Amino acid sequence: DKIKGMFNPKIWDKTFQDGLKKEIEDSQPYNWGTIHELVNDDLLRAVRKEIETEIHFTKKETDIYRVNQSGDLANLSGLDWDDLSRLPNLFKLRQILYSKQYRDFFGYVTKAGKLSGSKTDMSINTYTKGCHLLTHDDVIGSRRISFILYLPDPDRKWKSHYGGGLRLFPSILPNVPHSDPSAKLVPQFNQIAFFKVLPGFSFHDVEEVKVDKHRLSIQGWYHIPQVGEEGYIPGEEEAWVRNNTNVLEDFEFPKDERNILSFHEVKHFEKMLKVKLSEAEFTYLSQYISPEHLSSKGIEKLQKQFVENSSLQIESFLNDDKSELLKKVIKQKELEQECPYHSKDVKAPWKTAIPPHKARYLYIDGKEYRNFQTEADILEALNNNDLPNFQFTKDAIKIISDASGNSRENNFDAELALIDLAVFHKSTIFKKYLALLTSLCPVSEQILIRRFRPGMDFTLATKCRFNELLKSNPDIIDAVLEGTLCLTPSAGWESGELGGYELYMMDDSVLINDPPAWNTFNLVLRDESVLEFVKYVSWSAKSSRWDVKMKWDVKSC
Amino acid sequence: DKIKGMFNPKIWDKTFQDGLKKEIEDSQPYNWGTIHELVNDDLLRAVRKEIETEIHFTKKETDIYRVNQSGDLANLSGLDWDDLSRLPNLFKLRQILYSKQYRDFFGYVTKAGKLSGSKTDMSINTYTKGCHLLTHDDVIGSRRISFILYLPDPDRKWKSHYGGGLRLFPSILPNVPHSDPSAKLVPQFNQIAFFKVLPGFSFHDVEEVKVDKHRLSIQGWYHIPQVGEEGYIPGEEEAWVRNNTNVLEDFEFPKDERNILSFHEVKHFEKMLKVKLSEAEFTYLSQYISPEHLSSKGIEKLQKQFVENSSLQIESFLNDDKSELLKKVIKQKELEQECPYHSKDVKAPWKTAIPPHKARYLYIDGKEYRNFQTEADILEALNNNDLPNFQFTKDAIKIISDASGNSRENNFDAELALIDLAVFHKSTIFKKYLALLTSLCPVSEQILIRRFRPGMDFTLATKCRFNELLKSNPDIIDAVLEGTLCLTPSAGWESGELGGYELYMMDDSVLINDPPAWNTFNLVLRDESVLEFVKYVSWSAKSSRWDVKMKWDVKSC
Ligand SMILES: [Fe+3]
Ligand SMILES: [Fe+3]
Repeated sequence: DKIKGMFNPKIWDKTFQDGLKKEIEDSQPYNWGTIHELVNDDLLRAVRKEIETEIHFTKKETDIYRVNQSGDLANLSGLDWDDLSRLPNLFKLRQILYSKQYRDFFGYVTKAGKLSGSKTDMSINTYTKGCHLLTHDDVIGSRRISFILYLPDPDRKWKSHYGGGLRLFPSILPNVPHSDPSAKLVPQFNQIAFFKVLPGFSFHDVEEVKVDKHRLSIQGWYHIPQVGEEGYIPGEEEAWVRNNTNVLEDFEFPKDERNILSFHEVKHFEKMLKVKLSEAEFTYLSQYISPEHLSSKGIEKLQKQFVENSSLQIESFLNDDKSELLKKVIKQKELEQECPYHSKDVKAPWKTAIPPHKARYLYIDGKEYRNFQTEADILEALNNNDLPNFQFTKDAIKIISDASGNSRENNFDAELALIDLAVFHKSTIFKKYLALLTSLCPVSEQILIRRFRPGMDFTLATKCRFNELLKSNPDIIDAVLEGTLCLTPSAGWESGELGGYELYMMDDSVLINDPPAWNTFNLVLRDESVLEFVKYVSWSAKSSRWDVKMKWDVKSC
Repeated sequence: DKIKGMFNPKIWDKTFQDGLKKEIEDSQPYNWGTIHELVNDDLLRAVRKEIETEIHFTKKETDIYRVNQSGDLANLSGLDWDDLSRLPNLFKLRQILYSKQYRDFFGYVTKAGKLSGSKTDMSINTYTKGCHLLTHDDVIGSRRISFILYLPDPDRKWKSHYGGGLRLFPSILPNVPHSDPSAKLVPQFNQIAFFKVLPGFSFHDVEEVKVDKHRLSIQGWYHIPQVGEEGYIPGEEEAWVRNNTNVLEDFEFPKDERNILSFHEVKHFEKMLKVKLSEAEFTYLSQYISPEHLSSKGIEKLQKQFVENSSLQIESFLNDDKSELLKKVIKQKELEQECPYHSKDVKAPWKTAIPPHKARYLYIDGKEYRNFQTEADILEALNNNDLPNFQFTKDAIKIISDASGNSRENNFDAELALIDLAVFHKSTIFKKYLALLTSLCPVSEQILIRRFRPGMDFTLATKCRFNELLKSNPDIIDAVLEGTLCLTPSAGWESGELGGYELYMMDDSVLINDPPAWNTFNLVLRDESVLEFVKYVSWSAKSSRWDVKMKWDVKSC
């Protein structure tokens, strides 16, 4: 048998098979399996040599991943699944993996039933330093089993600290994964990991490769049987596909929600734009803002940049005094304090953005403390909505910090200064200044303080959300005005490609691509078709990306 | 001289006159004066006898006052200023007070200039137990000097504890009086008090008569000179009147402002009314509400009462458990704790409603602590608007109460239980129940806890305020839905006429007239033309009026 002999003889053993089936039944957080030394060692070694010689990999980055890919449409990589002339051992490998013998074994052990022999579906990738793939579930088309076979250097151990682990996520409830994974596989040469695609449950990611090493892998799927094949059921594939395509936005936090401003605030903006800030007001603004941006010609420049670009990208936004305070407290927190790296360890005043197939980061919203570990925790928040109060948040912090005891390890100097900044941007006078720059009258606000931790945190490309309560107001612009004050004290972002960049783009469609920097302020007027995200922050980053995020509904006045 | 001899000879003395003028210059909070034993003692005694015999007084109550009046249009009281046939001594009194001799003296001493001799303007009133007149400034028409001459029993001293004192208010800024008066006059027989009418400043009230005594007084005004009189200037009166008829609503607190609800909340209301509450939801509601109002026929009755009356007046609203908790903590606070009786003594979590010519009461709004003693205090609040957070307010209370030390004199058991109630009414599920009862979908909320102190607190007849931000939404009803949960544990309200009643009326125009009671819930859908106030609470009340005030914008769904 020229097929069975290309695999480890153990997999053909009935006792081993039942042993594997049981392992998979008993696995967590959802059913998955692994086999060590799957394939004939010579075969896989020759496949790896073929790949190194014949295939050229191109790095590709999106919001969701960074991967060295080989699946370019025109087959410039050297990989063509219709013509493996230069890769005969790879041909052999595909053949054995989709053989009847292997499919019967694999379908039995995973309890997946029958599998297509003809619908071969494989891709070849390498992960180098900084490469990663963010949380997803693999539920696409006729995919029934997901697999990865790993081909790192066959003569060295691939270690935990190298990263690139495969990580699996428990679920708070269907289609809502918990933020933190509960299992991680560190995979060696000739190891395969796999699982039955479970819509709503099979959430996994690839942990960033943290080290200067190349990790080659062959990824693939087994599909529902096609016409003419064993186990083929007419209608099954279509039934499956449509049944895998609302209520879920309830489980997202923080909410993309703005609170309306008081009458006092709005009439101050209206009055001004029916152009003039008093000297007392400039004095209040100069507490925080750089004099460059408060001068008459400075303001005039900003105003005209906004008319032209419908955006501002301001450098050295905050004055020297406040810039120095903030840099000192943020730097001190980064270098001398420990940072929570699991959502259960996050304490007041911080919250974890959830769910992880949409985003992950730490934020201060000014709301009552919230730590979402169960459906119950979430349902409770939804029954008892509260609104931000920064001064109370500030108060609470002082209680905790003062007993405790205000040491270099546990102080809240960063948080306190950041909240004072948030308070300044919450002030009536600041919003008057905003209206001055933009000729737009703010009618609502949401202010968030954000930390994007190295090796954890990210958002994905999304649109703004309007409130349908304000949709019928004809004065209200069909746009959300969005501010980002970046306070990232570390370097190497652009050169090391460390991620953490703020990206705005149209449905070159790129409006802004800004690596994190110190004391910049971006202002973007977003219509419905503008996408924004901040790229996943690499483990190699020397600090978190810290910023203050601001969102306003506006009318023209 | 038959006029000069009807007054105390001292007033004709130059030295006395300059002495009085100086007193008035040096008085506070604005210039005012008093003269003891003004009139010939026999004259005033005979005037008082005439009044008792000839004039019949009718009690009259509005939002602003309760006074025994004699100025009925048809002159049924016996008082007719055009025919004082039966009151010749009163005729004499009016004559002397508006004589040239007296006017010259009075105009000199008050620095008011010339005064009309012919435009006599006097009214006669008695204040009995519970009578009072709330804060006002007297700036009406051609009024130049305001005066009161007091005719209590000439042979007994009128004491402080009797009440009926004349009280004068300092100003936080023009037309914004401070909540608490800074001077009080206890007036005797034949005493006159007076002041130049000062638009924006001359704020005064009449302290409630706290005792079972009758206090007769003659009130009057000196007006700008009319045609043909000394000091007459053509155009002056009209210039004055028009120049005494916006920015001021900034100095009112609390704001008539509602915050918009989250998307999660609104879609729950929409979904339900596109009729059905789950058993888990009824279980949550039964934590607080009486089972009478949660049953299917109970609900059905409420629903139909609301369709008919556009209001509900529910008795025994809260269940026995919560009713008993609340009664115990409120009663305990009333009988064993001291209550702040000046706005400077009010502590967290309480705020004082201001300004006092619009309202006075204590409230819990869930916002950061605020105590308005200066313009600065107010300006600061307006530059830094915050939103309610009840849980943080609750947290802060525990800090203060626990050190401190949780005694019978200083505990916050009332406040804590009341806030828990406020939290329940802030819950998504309660608002679902509200929508069930009303077939209206709440889109915003404001919740306040109120205490109306005996002898201090009141509101005046006002309309609801819509937000013009939501005016263009066609789904949004042109009405404010308003709830009042009354938790007043004391009796005697209706029989003692102790005020504190909730009054709703059309521009019989009376919709609701409800004396305070225990555990009632009123619901009123107010259009623009519905007026509401709660009547000033008498010193004789055995407790404050305690309630929870709720306001929602609604759409029809
Ligand atoms: Fe995957
Ligand atoms: Fe008066």
